[PDB]
Amino acid sequence: NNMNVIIADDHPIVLFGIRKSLEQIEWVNVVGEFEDSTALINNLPKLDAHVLITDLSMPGDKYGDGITLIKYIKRHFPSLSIIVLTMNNNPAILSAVLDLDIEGIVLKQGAPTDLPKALAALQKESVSRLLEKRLSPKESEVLRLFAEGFLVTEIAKKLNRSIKTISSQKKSAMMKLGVENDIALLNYLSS
Amino acid sequence: NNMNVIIADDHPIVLFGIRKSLEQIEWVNVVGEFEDSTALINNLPKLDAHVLITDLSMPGDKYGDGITLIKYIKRHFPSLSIIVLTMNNNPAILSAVLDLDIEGIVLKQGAPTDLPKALAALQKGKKFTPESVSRLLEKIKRLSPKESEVLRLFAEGFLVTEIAKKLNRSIKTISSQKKSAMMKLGVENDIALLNYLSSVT
DNA sequence: TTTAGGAAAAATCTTAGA
DNA sequence: TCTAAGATTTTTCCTAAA
Repeated sequence: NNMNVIIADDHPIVLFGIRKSLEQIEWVNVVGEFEDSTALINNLPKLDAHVLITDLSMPGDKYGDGITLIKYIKRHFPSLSIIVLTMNNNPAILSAVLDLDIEGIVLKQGAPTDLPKALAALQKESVSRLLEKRLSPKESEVLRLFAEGFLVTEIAKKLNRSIKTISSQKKSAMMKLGVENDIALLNYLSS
Repeated sequence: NNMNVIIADDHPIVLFGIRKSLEQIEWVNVVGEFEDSTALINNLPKLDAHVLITDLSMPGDKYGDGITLIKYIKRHFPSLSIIVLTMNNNPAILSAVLDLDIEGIVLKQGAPTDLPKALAALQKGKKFTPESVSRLLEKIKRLSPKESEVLRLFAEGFLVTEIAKKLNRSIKTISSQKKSAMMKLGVENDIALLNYLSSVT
């Protein structure tokens, strides 16, 4: 009858806000908060949970974060619903996230009531749907890691991939966003 | 004995978390939440308040955000304490914030009890910068004229080689003068550098 | 403090197979 | 679209003069 949820974000203030937002609902059961992927994966089999609420930017090294994490959780925990909630407002990155066949996407902006609305929709969003009506997944991941401060070689090391590949993906992404240098790049990703 | 606070953050979920975290304290009175600076300044004189808990990034075009906002609030409302809670861990940005005389700074990470500690520190008329802030400021100081010129041209959008040709010195000289400046500002790579210089224009 | 030189690294520019 | 191995450009690293 009940439903168990797991929240995952590196901001403990966000964890507290989400947990207090879910205590408004009595059929929701918070079975654990997590701040990194390494502990999350190690505690997933121990908790028979139903829904996972997570962010893309997460400090992990063994299982990573972002798309690479989702593809993992979709492959090793198929009986798990995933609702990602993100803080950034990049239409390309967001798009690449929506194209992962997940059970909901929640922006942090304009979402005081629609997160319980999506949670109740899993029993069967609004602002993100209104904004719903372009970069590839790999380009979006490279730009997300680059925005957080990771260098090209650092991103290549974090993904077990070649530096030349990450350089080509980033540079092509800049050519597709009409951006000529790194300053305007971070200026765009921040906007 | 009481104390009025105003919360300002563009994340409504973070706003909700801060509101519920301040509900834990009964001598704190949340007199208003705001998600942009334009609505914050227009309602600042209407509410007599004591403390303003704010973030750096704010979607306000008329009054700005970050440093530009603080400089305004310190100049127009001097009888107001400012607690800046932020998400980023840039030592140079945080340092530039502390050099504006704020009543406390709190990282959003690892502060479930730190913000009430700072609020209680404002009772004795003291500031409170927790251990995380001190560790962030440990990596940081006066800058030289050459370093300021190189950081200028690199700030506009000039490459290292471009600056080397404009100043008619070598590439390695400009590289050294830039990397030393980043070593003195506590910045570790180029992304945090451009974040800093974009925050302090 | 400012200025570089050789060595090394980091990042890009081609060109190209899946 | 994703991936990457050359040549090539760009930047840094150690080191060291004044």
